[PDB]
Amino acid sequence: LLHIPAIFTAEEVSRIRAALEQAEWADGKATAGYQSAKAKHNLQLPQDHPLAREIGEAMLQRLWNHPLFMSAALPLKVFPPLFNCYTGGGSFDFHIDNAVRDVHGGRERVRTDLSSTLFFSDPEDYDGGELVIQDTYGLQQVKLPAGDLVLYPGTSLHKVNPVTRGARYASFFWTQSLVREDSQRTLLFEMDQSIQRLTRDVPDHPSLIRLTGTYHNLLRRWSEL
Amino acid sequence: LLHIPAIFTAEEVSRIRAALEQAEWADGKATAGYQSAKAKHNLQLPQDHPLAREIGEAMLQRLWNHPLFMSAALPLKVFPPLFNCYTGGGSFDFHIDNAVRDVHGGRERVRTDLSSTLFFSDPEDYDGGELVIQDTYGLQQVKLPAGDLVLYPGTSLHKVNPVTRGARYASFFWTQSLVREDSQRTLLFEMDQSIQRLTRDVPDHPSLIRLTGTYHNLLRRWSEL
Amino acid sequence: LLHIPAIFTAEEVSRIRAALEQAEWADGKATAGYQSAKAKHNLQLPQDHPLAREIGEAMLQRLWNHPLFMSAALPLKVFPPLFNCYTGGGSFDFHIDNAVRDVHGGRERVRTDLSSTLFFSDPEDYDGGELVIQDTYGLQQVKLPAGDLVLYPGTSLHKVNPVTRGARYASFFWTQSLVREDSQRTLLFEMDQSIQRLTRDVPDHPSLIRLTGTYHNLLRRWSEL
Amino acid sequence: LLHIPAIFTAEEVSRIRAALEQAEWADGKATAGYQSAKAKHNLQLPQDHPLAREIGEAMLQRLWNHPLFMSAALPLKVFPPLFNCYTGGGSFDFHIDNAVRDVHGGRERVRTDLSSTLFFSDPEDYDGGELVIQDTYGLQQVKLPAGDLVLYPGTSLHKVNPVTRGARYASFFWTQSLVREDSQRTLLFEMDQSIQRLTRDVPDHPSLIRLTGTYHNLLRRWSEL
Amino acid sequence: LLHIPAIFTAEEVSRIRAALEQAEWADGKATAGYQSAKAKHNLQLPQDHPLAREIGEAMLQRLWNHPLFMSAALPLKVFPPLFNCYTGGGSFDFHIDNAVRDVHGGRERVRTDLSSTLFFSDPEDYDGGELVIQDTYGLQQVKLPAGDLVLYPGTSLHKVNPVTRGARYASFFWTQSLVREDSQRTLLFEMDQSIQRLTRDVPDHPSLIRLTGTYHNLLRRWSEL
Amino acid sequence: LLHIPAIFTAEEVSRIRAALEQAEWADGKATAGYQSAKAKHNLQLPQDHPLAREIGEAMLQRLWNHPLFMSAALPLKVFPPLFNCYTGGGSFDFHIDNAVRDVHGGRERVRTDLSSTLFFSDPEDYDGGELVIQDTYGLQQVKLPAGDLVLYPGTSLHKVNPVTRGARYASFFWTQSLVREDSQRTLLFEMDQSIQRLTRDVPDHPSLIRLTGTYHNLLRRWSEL
Repeated sequence: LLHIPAIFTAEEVSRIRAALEQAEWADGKATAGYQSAKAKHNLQLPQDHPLAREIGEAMLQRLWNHPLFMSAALPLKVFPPLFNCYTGGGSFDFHIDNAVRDVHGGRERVRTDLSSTLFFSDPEDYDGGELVIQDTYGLQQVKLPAGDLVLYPGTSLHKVNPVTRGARYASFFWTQSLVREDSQRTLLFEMDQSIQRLTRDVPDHPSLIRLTGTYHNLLRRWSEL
Repeated sequence: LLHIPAIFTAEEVSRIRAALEQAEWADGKATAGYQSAKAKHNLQLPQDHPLAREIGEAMLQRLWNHPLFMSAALPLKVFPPLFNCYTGGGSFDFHIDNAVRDVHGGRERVRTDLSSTLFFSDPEDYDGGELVIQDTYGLQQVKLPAGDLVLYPGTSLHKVNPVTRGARYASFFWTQSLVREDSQRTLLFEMDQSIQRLTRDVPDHPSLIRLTGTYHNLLRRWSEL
Repeated sequence: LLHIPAIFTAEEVSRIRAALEQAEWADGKATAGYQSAKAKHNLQLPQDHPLAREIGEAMLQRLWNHPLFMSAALPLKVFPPLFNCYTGGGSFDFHIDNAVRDVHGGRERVRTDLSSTLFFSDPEDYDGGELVIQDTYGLQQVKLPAGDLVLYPGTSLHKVNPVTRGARYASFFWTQSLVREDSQRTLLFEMDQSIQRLTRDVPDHPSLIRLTGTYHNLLRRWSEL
Repeated sequence: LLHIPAIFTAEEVSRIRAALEQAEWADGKATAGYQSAKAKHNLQLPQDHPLAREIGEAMLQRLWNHPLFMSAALPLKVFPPLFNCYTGGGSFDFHIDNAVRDVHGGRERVRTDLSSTLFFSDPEDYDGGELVIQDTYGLQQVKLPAGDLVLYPGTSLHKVNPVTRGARYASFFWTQSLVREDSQRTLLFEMDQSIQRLTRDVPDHPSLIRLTGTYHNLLRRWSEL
Repeated sequence: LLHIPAIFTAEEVSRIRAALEQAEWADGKATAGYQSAKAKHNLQLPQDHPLAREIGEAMLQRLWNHPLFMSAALPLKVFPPLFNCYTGGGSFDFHIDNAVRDVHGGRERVRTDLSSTLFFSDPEDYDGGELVIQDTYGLQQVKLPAGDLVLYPGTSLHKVNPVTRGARYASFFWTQSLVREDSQRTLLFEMDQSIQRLTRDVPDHPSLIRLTGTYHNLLRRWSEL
Repeated sequence: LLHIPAIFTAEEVSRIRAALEQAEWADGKATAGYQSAKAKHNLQLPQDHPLAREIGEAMLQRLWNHPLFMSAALPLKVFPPLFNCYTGGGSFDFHIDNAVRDVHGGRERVRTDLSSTLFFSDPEDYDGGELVIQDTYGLQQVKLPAGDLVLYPGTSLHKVNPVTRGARYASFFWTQSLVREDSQRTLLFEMDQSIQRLTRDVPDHPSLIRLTGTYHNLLRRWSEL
C-alpha cells in the first residue's frame, strides 16, 4: 500500500466536498455487475455527472504530474474516476474487482492492475467506513486524511466498513500500468529511488547514465502499451 | 472446436440469406495476399458493402451479448466480418491465416488468435463445402446448420472443400482474444463453468467470492489490452 | 509474511534451545560474502556442526510433512538450515540475500525464492533482536514465539536488531520453490484453501474434481523442476 | 492425441501379455491419492515388481530410440512405467493427474507434461475399457491395437470405462518434456517434419541448415533442463 | 545494425536537403527530458513544423512499403520522425533513449524497441558527426550515404560525434515493434528469408505452406498489438 | 562477442600446445552428427583422452574463478571442453550447434546457451583458421592470441576457415547459463559493472546495497536451476 498525500490542497478539498455534499446521488449498484452488487450498499454519482467528470479530470492532471504516482504506478490508462458516498449504514462488503473494466461500453477497457481511493472526507467526520484490504496473510485498514490517495494492487479482496455516523465522500478508480506484475513495478520503483539518490549525492558520475540505461531497458522489457 | 448454435433465429437467417442470394458478388482473391490467393477460388462481398457492414454489426452485437462466446473467446477485437459464397466448384484450398490482419489500411490490426465461421446456408442446400481443419495429429470437418457458429484457434491449417451443388453462404472473421494462448483460455473457460455450477448449487458460500477472485487474478495475469 | 506456528512442541524447543545454549559457536562472518559480512555481527554454528545437522534434519522432516508449509512454499529445494545466536549487542544490519546459494559438497544450488526463520528463544527472554523486513512502502518487524516459523519472499532487504539483554537463538534457511513468482504461489495457495473449504462443506460436488484439475494445470504451467 | 504404433512387435506383445496374465496383481488404490483412489477400481503391479521393472526398462529403451516419440514428446524425464489390469468390471473413473509425480528413491520428481498408455491387450479381446479423455469442448475415446501407444497432454481429465468382458492390460506413464507448453511442442514437431520432408526432396539447399538453426534456436528459447 | 539504403532517390534527397538547409531551426534540448538534455547540443525542427510533418509522412509511407524494413522491424508504431542538424561543433553525447516516448502529450506512446537514423547529408559534406553505438562488448560507428537508413535496437547507448566542418542533416525516430525481443525479431527475419529463398527455388512444395504456418504461429505467439 | 584474455599464462600455453602437438588425434566427424559431420573436416581428441580431460579440468578451474567469465556467462553447466586441430587445409564449414548436448557419462544435458573457443595457437603461426560467426546482419571473424577465450551466444551459424599453413589448436565448449536469454545476461553484466565502479568510487553509499538487491532480485526473477 502506497499512501500519496495532498493530491489536492485543503481549500481545494473543501470546495470539492461542498459540491459533493450538494450533489444528487444515485444508488451505487449501477456500476457493479450482478454479483458484487449484492455486496454494494452505497451511493454513487453517475459516471458522466458533470461534477464527476470535472473532478475526475482534475484528478488525472494532478496524478499525471505527481512524481510519486508516476513512478510507483507507471500509468498507461486511468479509468475515469468514480465518486461514492457511504452514509446511514452504507457499506461495500468484501469483493474482488473485475480484471477488465469497460469505459462507455468498451470504447476503452482498463486492466485493473492497481486500485485507488482518494479521500475527500476528514476521518473525524465519519465513524466506520474503513477501507479494509485482505491479502493472503493479513488485513490492512485504511482511513486517510482528506485529499490523500491510497494505491494498492488490484489483486486483493477489499471492502468498506459501514459508516455509522456522518458521511464519507471519496473518489475511486483503477489504473492499468505499463508494467502488469506488481513485483516488477516495485523493483523499478526501488531502483529509480536509488538512481535519484545517487544523482543528488554524486551527479555526473558515469555509472549513472548506464544505470539509467539499465532502468529503461527493464522498462523496455516489461512495458505493455 | 466450439460450436455455438443459433446466433440468429431461423427467420433472421432466411432474411439474411435472401439478401446474400441477391447481392452482387466479387472475386474472393481481393482479401488474400499473393500467397494464399493461389488457393482461394470463391466469391466475397467487398468489405464495406452495405450488407457486409450491416450483418457484420448485427453479428458483433449478438456475439458481444452471447455468454458462451464471451467466456470461450474473451474477445478484445473482432475483425469486421467478411462474407463469402462457394458455388459452381468454388473452394479455398489449405492455408494458414496471417497472424495480424489489418482493418482499413491498418487503422486497427487484429491478431488472429481465433477463427470463426457463421453458416448462413443449410447443410442440405449444398454438397461439399466442408470446413476442414487440420491440427498436428488429425483432421476435423465442420458443416453446421444455418445460424450456427464454429470457433477454433487461428493456429490451424484449414480449407473449404469445393461446392459441387447449390451454394454455401457464410460469414467469417477473426478474434483477437484478451488471452493469447489457447490453453490459458480453455483453463479460464473451464474454471468459469465450475464456478457457475457451484453458484447454482451452493450460492453465498464464502469460497465462491474467493474463487471468482482467483479467476479474475488469472485474467489480470494473462489479459493483454 | 506467513506465520507457521509450533513447528516443534514446547518441550522439544526447550531441549533444542538448551543444546544450543551449551554449543560452541563461531563468528558469523564466515558464511556471508565479504560485503554483507560488514553488516554481520552475530554468532553462528559451522555448517558441519553435528547439532546443526541434527536439528536441521528434524526441521526438514517436520516441514516436508507440514501441510501449511508445503502449500505456501511448494518447496523444491531447502538449503540446509543454519543456526545463529544474537547476544550482547550482536546484530545483523541490513542486507539482501544472494539469489543463488551453493550447498556445501557441490552439486546443489538453491535459488532463494523464500526466506525463513525458526525461532527457538522465547520473545520475553531477550530484548531487541527483531527481524526487520523492508518493503517498498513498508517495514515489518517479526519476533515470534519459540517454535514458530516465519516465511517471507527472498526479495526483501532485511536485518536483525541488536540483542541488548538475553540471547536470541534461531534457525534460518532458504527455499527454492516449484513456483518462482510470489504472486503465483499466493494465488495457488489461496485457491487450494478455497478448494479444501469446499471439499469439507460440499464433497462429491462435480466442480471439485474440475477445480482440482484447474489447480494442477496451473501448477503444470508454473512449476520449474 | 498422437498414436504411435508398434512399440513392440506382435510376438513381443504376446509374451508381455502372457507374463502379465500370470503375474500376481495388487489393488490399484495404492498409487493415487485419496481423491483419485475413490475413482480407482482396478488392479496394478507394485512399482518394485520385477516384471514391471523389466518391461518398463524395455519400453524406455524403445521410446528413447523412437524418432516419433522423441520429436513429439522431447522427453527430459519419463516416470517409471506402471502396469494395470482392468477386468471383471474394473474401472478408473474420471480423474486428473497430479502436476508433479515423485519417483521412488526421493531423488527425482516428474512434471506430468504428457500422459501415455501402451496397450498390451487386443481391443477385440475385451469389452469396454476405453480410455476416455475429456476436452474443453469434446470427448475422445481411445482403444488401440496391442503394442500401440497413445500420447496426450497431462492437462485433461480422463477415465477408463469398466471392462465387462475379458481383461485389459496396459502400461501407463508420464513424461516431463523439455518443452512445457503443448502448443510449443506441436509447433516444433510440425516444423521438424517439414524440415525432414524438405531434406528428402531438396537436400543441400542452403535454407535447410538455416531452418535447422531456427528449429534449434526455438529449442534453445523453450527447453527447460 | 541493419543498413537499408535508398529510402529516397538522389533527386528526392536533394530536394529534402534544400528545404532543410533553408528551414528555421530551433534548439534541440526541447525534446530531451531534463537528463539527456545536458548531452544534447544540436538543432532540431519543432515536431509539427510543416517540413517535419511532410517528410515524416513521406518517410512513413516509404517505410511501410519497404519489404526489408517491414520484415526486420515488424512495425506496430512509428514515432513521428524528428529532424536535426549538427553543425558548428554540434553534438549529442552518450545517452540512452527513454523506453516510452509520448506523442503530443500522450495521445499515442511508443515503446522504443528500435531506433533509426535516416541520413540526408552526404558523408563528404561534413566532418565528424558519426553515430556511435556502444554495445556491451564493442562500439560501432555509422556514417551512411544520404538517403540511407540505419536500424538498431533501442537498448544501446549511443551518441553523435561533434560536427567540425559543414553540416549534417538527418531524421531520427523510434519504432515499437510487434515483437519486443530483438532475438525474436531476428529469428523471424532469418526464417522469413529462408522461406523466401525456398519459394524461389522450389515453389509449390507442400512444406512451404507449413513453414509459413510456422512463421505465422510464431508471430501469433509473440506479437503484441 | 566477449574476449576474455589470458585464461592461461604464456608459459602454460606453450606447455599445453606442446602436448597437443605430440598427441594422437582422431577424425572430427565422430563427435558431430550427420549434416554437421558433412561440414566437419578437422581433427579432434576423443572425449576420454587423458590430455583432453586434464587440460579441460584446468580450464574449468580457471573459468569458475574468473570474475569476467562468471559475470558474463552466469554459468550453471559447462560441457566438458573438447579439443580440435585444424591443419593441412582442415576446416569446419557453416553449422549450428545442437540446442541440447548430452554429456557422455549420461545424466547431464547442457542447453547450449553460450559457445566458447580457447585459442592455444599463436595467430601468426597459422594461416586461415578464422572463427567466422554469422549474425543476422553481418559477419564477425575471430582469431585471438594464444591463451585467450571468445564467448558468444549459441544462436549463430559459425564456421572455421581452412588452415592453409601451420596448425591451429583450440578448445571449444558450451555453457548452459543460469540466465537463458542473452539480452538478460548482458543487462545483468552491464548492471554489475556499473555497481562495481560505484563501489570503488563511493563505497558505503546506501544506494549500493539497494542496487545490489535490485541485481539479485533480477537474478532471482531470471535464473533457472
